[PDB]
Amino acid sequence: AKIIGGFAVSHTPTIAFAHDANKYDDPVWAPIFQGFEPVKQWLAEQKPDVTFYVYNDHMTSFFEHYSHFALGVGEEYSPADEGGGQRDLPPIKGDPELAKHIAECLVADEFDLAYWQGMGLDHGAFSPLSVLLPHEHGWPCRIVPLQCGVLQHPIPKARRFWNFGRSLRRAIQSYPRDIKVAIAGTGGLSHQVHGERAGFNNTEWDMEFMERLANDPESLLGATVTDLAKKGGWEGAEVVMWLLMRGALSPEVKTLHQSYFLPSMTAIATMLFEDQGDAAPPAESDEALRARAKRELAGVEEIEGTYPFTIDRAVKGFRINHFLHRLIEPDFRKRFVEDPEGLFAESDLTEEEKSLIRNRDWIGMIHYGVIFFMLEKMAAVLGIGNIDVYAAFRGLSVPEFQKTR
Amino acid sequence: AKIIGGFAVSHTPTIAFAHDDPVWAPIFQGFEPVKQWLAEQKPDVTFYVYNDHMTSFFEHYSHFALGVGEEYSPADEGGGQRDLPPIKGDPELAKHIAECLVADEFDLAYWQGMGLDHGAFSPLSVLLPHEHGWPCRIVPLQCGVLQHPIPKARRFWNFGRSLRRAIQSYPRDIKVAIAGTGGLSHQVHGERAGFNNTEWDMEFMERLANDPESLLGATVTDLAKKGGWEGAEVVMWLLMRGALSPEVKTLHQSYFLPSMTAIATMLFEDQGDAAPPAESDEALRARAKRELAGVEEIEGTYPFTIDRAVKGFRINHFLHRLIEPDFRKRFVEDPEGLFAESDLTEEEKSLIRNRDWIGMIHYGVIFFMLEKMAAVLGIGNIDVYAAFRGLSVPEFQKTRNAAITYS
Ligand SMILES: O=C(O)c1cc(O)c(O)c(O)c1
Ligand SMILES: [Fe+3]
Ligand SMILES: [Fe+3]
Repeated sequence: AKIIGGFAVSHTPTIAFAHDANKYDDPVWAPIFQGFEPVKQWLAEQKPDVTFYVYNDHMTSFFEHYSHFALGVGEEYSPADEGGGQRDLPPIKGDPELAKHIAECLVADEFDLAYWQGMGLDHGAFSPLSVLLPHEHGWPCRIVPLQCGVLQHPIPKARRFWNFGRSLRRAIQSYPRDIKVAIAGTGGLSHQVHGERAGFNNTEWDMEFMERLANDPESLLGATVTDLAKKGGWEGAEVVMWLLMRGALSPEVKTLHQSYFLPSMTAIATMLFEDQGDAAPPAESDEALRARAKRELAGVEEIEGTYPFTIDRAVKGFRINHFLHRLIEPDFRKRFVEDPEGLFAESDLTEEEKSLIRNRDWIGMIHYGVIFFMLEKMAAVLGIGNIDVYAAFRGLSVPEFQKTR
Repeated sequence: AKIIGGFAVSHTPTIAFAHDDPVWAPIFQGFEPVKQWLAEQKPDVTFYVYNDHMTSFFEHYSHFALGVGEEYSPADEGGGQRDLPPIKGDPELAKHIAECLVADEFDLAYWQGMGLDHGAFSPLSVLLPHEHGWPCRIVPLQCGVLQHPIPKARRFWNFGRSLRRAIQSYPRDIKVAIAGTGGLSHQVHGERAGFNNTEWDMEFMERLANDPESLLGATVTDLAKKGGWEGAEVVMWLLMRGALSPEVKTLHQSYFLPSMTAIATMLFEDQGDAAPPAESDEALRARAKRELAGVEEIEGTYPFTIDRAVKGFRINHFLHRLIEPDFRKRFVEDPEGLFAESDLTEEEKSLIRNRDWIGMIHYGVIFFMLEKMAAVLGIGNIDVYAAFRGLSVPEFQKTRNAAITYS
């Protein structure tokens, strides 16, 4: 319920790479690292429970299917493979509950989202994180990653990133739980990493954009992709994610820190923002917001024989829904039947999940949090005609249940 | 550029799974009184609104996933690759619709090369002659109706409201049909599994056609209670109705409830426009192009727009698999055997084989696929940059404040 502040930081893989090579001591990289030191410190003192983390994936985990606002709702995240292997970093915990709360308020505010789990985080996330948080086995905090689809145009408008940040603030604030949340906007600043114009930077624009972001962010909201990429480089236009983190903060903020270094392709920059509360008590109340947020599933509880597939359910059921979803592959539905206890043994399903499938436990799996269309897959794959399932749901068997027409 | 009108139709899987009989015979040709209209009007494209049933959209799942690619094969739903011919898509129209939508502040998703499940194909091989190919091209709007929160009914409606005039402003004078696939009242889960309700179905069908704005307050509860949980997907129907005239003509209307799902059907015929729209079709086209207007004035810069992604897809998809240690190992060891197995045209092979960095960018490869390719080959980003600038690596490193290297 408590937004403590927000920070902005580049997510260049060079950060990740200078870190892993331990060039902390090296003449080029050394002062760039003390650039992060105030944010690193501020994070270790404030000790937020969760960092709501805004980044973009770089056609690693997001390519053939590519969304604008992709809220990670899973309980855990590992480093992606970007063609060199995963980096040596412990997985970092998610926060499905808060993700669920945010998901709800954001849809109430007519933002069309996407939800995702299981998939790695590429340099977009773990590059500056590996440097801002100690991780020699556990990350100090949890994350709710929002990956943004900023590479494939048309992408959302600048004003739309800002307005997302705005609703985002009040969702986070209205979360009825006593936690500290930090907000990160990552990417930028100036840089262009493709075509004959590769190499482009613009320190003048970088410094203008940051002071405006800090002290007059509504002034940026009219900026087109063309504006932002003419001043900032094509890939520099990803700084709209900075606009979103800024939109999640108090109108006025205390800029505790700013740093800037431009050794190579990327203007490596860092801002820390201290949140300053709400001046006036806001136009919708915390409780009215919580109301309007689950207004769509208000009363849904009193419809029994009904297990709505919401995010908590989806997370609870993620392992088994994913295993049963893998039936659409040929060599998986084929050993689903030729070697179940071999497919089971190499799985990461709990024993309870194996036996639920084993028993052909139809309403058991629905109860557990298995979505039916995964069963619809299982029944067809095991040859079991679909309305054997609908019968076992209600208690009846095929012939007695059949009676309705 | 002109919408001929929409058809609502259940995308029940048993319409197809078995079918391709005295009980189905009445619905079966309760289907052709919209089939007629598909054959005599012959729309150039059909904007098809359905939902994937956790086949193609699952681990990463979105609310309005616009299909932007050129061909769509049937999705293997576990019951194997259903024998149907690859239907064509419409990237040019898909691109244009995205721009109007994003300008009207609808957050989208884009996708390519993934199968359509029964939600599309099952009722398609039933409304459309699919002999050797399909009469029209398709723009598939895959909706995300299974995992709450999901967009409001209001939101579904307004999408269709934007969708309509996004299609009206498409500068090509072609004709577009609008499929509002889905429904009706059923429930295929829980022990409510078998719930139906037709004193609702009928009132829903009647109000959808003549007073649709009275459906813009139905919560999921109000919906799932009146129609079953999975029945609540009919907000998709509202989206489709969104894209048509405020006043319409019920050319047809089927119904008959066999097993689980109320198999309905509602042929609409678009009338004119109520009054001339508030924004002009030129003014819309301008506003949809405003974000990137003048981007061609930026030199050495190749925006990765939807057309570029479609153009670059095979080679971008192929380069993407470098993230798998098995693929990327063959890539290094026996590249030609990978090439031969691939579906890469002969120039796409050569671009990659020649390490032609600048060519790949010109062609449509997005940089971050090259960034991987560099790493796979144990060379770095700098080399790629230098190659773009047509400079040696030390001469390019000179243009930077410091000289670092990385992967
Ligand atoms: O070469 C770089 O500095 C660079 C590479 C990236 O892939 C990237 O996202 C970035 O922000 C910077
Ligand atoms: Fe990025
Ligand atoms: Fe459906």
